[PDB]
Amino acid sequence: MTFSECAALYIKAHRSSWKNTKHADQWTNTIKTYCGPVIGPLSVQDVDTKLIMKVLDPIWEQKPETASRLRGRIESVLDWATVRGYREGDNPARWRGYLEHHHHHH
Repeated sequence: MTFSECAALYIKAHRSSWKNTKHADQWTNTIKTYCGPVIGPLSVQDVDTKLIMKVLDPIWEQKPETASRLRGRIESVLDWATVRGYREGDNPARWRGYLEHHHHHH
């Protein structure tokens, strides 16, 4: 199972909740484009924090908003994948405190 496959499975398992509308497309398209050439054909179980940070860091420069939004999508997919049994454990995109020291929030 690759990340691209598992992501699509998350989407399918929520298709009923997502119409027919292009929201499901937007999920697929964004992931296929941003995460595709990197962790797409990689196993959803072998997805590591290093791999995710490699993708997001460049994105902060151009589209910090998109990086923030994409991170949330990755969390939701990997969480689902863990429940479904495609990786187990916890998520590398969880983050115990990102943007910490500099901003974070509270």
